[PDB]
Amino acid sequence: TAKALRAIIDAARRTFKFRMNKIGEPGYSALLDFKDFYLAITTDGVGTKILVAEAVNKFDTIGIDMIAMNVNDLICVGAEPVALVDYLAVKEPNEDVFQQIAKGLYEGAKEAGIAIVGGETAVMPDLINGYDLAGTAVGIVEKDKVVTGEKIKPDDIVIGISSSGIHSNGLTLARKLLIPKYGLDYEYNGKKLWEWLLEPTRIYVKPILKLINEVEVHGLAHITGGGLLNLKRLTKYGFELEMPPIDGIFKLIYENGVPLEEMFRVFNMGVGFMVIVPQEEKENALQILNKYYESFELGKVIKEPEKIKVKNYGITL
Amino acid sequence: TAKALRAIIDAARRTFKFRMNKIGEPGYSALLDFKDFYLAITTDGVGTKILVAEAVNKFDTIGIDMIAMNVNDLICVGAEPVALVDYLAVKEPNEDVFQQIAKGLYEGAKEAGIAIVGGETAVMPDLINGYDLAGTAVGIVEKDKVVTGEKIKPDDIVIGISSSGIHSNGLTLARKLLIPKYGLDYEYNGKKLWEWLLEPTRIYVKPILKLINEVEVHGLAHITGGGLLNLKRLTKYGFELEMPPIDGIFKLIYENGVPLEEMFRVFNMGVGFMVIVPQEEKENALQILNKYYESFELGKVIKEPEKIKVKNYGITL
Ligand SMILES: Nc1ncnc2c1ncn2[C@@H]1O[C@H](COP(=O)(O)O)[C@@H](O)[C@H]1O
Ligand SMILES: Nc1ncnc2c1ncn2[C@@H]1O[C@H](COP(=O)(O)O)[C@@H](O)[C@H]1O
Ligand SMILES: [Cl-]
Ligand SMILES: [Cl-]
Ligand SMILES: [Cl-]
Ligand SMILES: [Cl-]
Ligand SMILES: [Zn+2]
Ligand SMILES: [Zn+2]
Ligand SMILES: [Zn+2]
Ligand SMILES: [Zn+2]
Ligand SMILES: [Zn+2]
Ligand SMILES: [Zn+2]
Ligand SMILES: [Zn+2]
Ligand SMILES: [Zn+2]
Ligand SMILES: [Zn+2]
Ligand SMILES: [Zn+2]
Ligand SMILES: [Zn+2]
Ligand SMILES: [Zn+2]
Ligand SMILES: [Zn+2]
Ligand SMILES: [Zn+2]
Ligand SMILES: [Zn+2]
Ligand SMILES: [Zn+2]
Ligand SMILES: [Zn+2]
Ligand SMILES: [Zn+2]
Ligand SMILES: [Zn+2]
Ligand SMILES: [Zn+2]
Repeated sequence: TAKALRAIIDAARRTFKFRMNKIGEPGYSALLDFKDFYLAITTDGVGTKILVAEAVNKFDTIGIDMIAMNVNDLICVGAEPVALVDYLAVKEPNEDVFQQIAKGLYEGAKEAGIAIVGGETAVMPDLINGYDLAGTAVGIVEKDKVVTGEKIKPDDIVIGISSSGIHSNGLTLARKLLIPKYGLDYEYNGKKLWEWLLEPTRIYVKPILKLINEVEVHGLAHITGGGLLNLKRLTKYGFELEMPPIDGIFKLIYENGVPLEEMFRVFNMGVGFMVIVPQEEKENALQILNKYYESFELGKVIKEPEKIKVKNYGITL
Repeated sequence: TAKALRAIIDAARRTFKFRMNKIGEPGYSALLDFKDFYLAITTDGVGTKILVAEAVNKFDTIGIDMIAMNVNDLICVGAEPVALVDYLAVKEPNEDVFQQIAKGLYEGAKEAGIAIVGGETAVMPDLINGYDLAGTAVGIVEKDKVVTGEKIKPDDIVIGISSSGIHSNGLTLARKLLIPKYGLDYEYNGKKLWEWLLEPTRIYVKPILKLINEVEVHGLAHITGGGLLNLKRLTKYGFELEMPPIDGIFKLIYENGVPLEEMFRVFNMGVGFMVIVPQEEKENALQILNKYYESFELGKVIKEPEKIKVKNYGITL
């Protein structure tokens, strides 16, 4: 997958010269230079989570997943999400399924504060054997307000916001590991396996925008595919983290042979979003974020570069 | 398909209020209000043309189709295309196929003058049984420079630019009509059937941008899905057209039972793009456009509203 994909990436980077000294030149998401502001643009699909949706005929939350994966990446550079367009490829245009998908699309756009301004629907029964949903979102951020990670310095404090559902990359691993052994109808800690796998991810637009406007913010990380590795990419300095105790479906996955080291490189492990603020702003940040979702101190940026030290687990990434 | 799709469209329009009195409010493509300019955004996929690409193992032009369908819609409102992101869903990550797709993506971005700034690739063999390519493009247009069609008035002259390949909607009809009877290897007028069906559509960015900057332009129509109906949507006035003679694969399709009336509602019939200019600017416009592709006078806007009169065919749409 990686070898083949690099042909697309390498061709794309060669097109950057076509906007050199032109409006919208490119500089989580791509930033386009519109002189008065950066336009941030990102693309993402739900992945194989729509397979579980199809098995239980529940599509009213998969649109939240698609919007969340897009808008949570936009806000990482400090951009305010503005609009989204979706790509829906289907085997057959089922009226009830489309009505279900539309419900989650509306609810997701509401929480993200965005308009769904267009898209395309492709009925291709010889090309699609089920349902495929993806989307592109655009946001705006002032030039002197981009959150890059350069301001991150040792002694900065890392704050985590609790997560909801599972992302597509980790969901692929959970499906092969848990479904053949337990079945979708297996009840684990009050929730059936398909409910654990179908549960929509969380939209963090509203608390993060309020945080940026009220608190000095140095770093913003969407804990999606890659787990804690999304935190390494922000800064060259290292981290000293005390992750929350393993719980929920992550506990069942860990009990089924996935090592802790790989748990934190694939799953969110209870933290869907991370923010980095100066030491003094801890109480200010925690008070704001907790008005929306449960937020807690995770650790700090340390001088020892690169490595993340998960203290209560003894893990180094 | 239409009944189910309206659930998505109706939900999307209900999200417009989420940007009311906010930056990027929405107002061929959607126009977002960024106060200093409109951001135009559009989405489109190649459709079933990638099925022919898979049959002959030729993918080095399908990326041109995807870019063309996006950027040709952007320029219809007068927007300069700026960037594109693509969505690639595949059964298997074939290294040679990805390298082929990348070649057409580069060439298409070059002709369109855009950067490919991102995207997502989804290897989902249980969801995709082949290859699926789509994309979203963004452009910029000043507020007082949008080409809406309101300036179109009777006696304005319609100019056509010659087309290249077939669009996805008409390609679906051609596939079922011609492949079982003739086979992909059937040679028709110097080109095999798969070559007629796989031939990439034309990118019109460069001539249309030059036209807008040098000539007074009242209307711009991308002749895609819908044929001449894309011209009706520009203005309430009617048209008096002399379309070019039927030729190429369109002639073979017409010989196989599709009536002329439906030919002009589905296929481009030799004109991929149309422009509407004041009567006086005919020679000015034709001289500019012909530096790029073959361009010719088609007719004029008339007082008798709505109806298009194809004079050399006796067709009314
Ligand atoms: N899946 C979708 N979500 C939102 N809008 C759509 C979708 N598919 C089509 N549209 C809109 O439908 C209109 C024309 O549909 P079509 O040209 O058939 O794709 C345009 O305004 C599109 O943006
Ligand atoms: N099909 C694609 N075309 C262009 N860029 C892509 C594509 N897929 C992934 N990328 C880029 O690859 C980087 C990360 O890949 P991933 O997070 O695995 O999607 C981002 O810069 C994406 O924009
Ligand atoms: Cl997400
Ligand atoms: Cl996850
Ligand atoms: Cl096109
Ligand atoms: Cl066509
Ligand atoms: Zn530059
Ligand atoms: Zn993804
Ligand atoms: Zn993402
Ligand atoms: Zn019905
Ligand atoms: Zn400022
Ligand atoms: Zn600071
Ligand atoms: Zn997430
Ligand atoms: Zn102080
Ligand atoms: Zn303070
Ligand atoms: Zn206090
Ligand atoms: Zn308004
Ligand atoms: Zn289409
Ligand atoms: Zn189009
Ligand atoms: Zn190889
Ligand atoms: Zn002006
Ligand atoms: Zn004028
Ligand atoms: Zn076209
Ligand atoms: Zn004059
Ligand atoms: Zn003149
Ligand atoms: Zn002359």
